[PDB]
Amino acid sequence: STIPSEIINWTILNEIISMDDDDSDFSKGLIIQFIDQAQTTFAQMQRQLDGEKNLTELDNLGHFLKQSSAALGLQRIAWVCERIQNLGRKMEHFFPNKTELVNTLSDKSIINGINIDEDDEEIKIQVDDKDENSIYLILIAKALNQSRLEFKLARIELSKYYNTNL
Repeated sequence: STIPSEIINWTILNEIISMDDDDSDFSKGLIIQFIDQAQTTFAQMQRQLDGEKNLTELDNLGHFLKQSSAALGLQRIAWVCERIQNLGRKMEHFFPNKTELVNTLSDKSIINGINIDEDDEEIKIQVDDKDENSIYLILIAKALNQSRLEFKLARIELSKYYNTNL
């Protein structure tokens, strides 16, 4: 499947533009909660990659954040989390380069002010025929770097539509 080109699904973009004051405050609270959730989630995935390397936990973490991001329309985060899930389940063996995924952005402008590697963490896991999990862990590490960028881009977008720094 292909990563969506828009950061926010148009369903949710319509709601944002149409919401009254009560619904807008409520949705803003949801987003603030999601931001704290995703930062906890990413840091738990990083600690796994650096420590126990439990693929089952990495899968559960991606499953959890796919749902919370998708419910807010943040479909690119959701797509990457789905890759992490399926890599953790050993059902995928591929994760696209950052240049390919950035190139799919429908709005070429949200990149140019940003260091897209700023939130990267070095991938220290080696391919090893004695560790059947090594390849999946390396691809999850790549996907986590993509996630952190998609997360920063989603925050920049949401900040524009809610007129405050989220």
